[PDB]
Amino acid sequence: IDHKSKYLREAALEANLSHPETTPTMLTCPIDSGFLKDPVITPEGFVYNKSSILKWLETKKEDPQSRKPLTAKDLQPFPELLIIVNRFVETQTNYEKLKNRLVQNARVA
Repeated sequence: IDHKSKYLREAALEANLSHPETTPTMLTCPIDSGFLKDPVITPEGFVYNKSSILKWLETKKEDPQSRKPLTAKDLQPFPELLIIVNRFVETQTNYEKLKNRLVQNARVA
């Protein structure tokens, strides 16, 4: 199963269905709830930040979500996802600037 392609198309759809201010789950880190900075993908198709999943593997050598056997070698770099992440974050910031300007202008108009 091409987990990279499946994750990309699913995360992209969720991003487009999500309001610019909303934070898409598939663009976040499962165990720390923050935006993905350096995403890696597992053979199961799960995606974490590199530093976060590695810190987890120090204590327990299993996936945090499925509790199935997992090692650092199973972690494949997923830089392509950063394209989707970066575009949403930049769009979110630009929309928050627009929204604030429109609201403020309407207060005094």
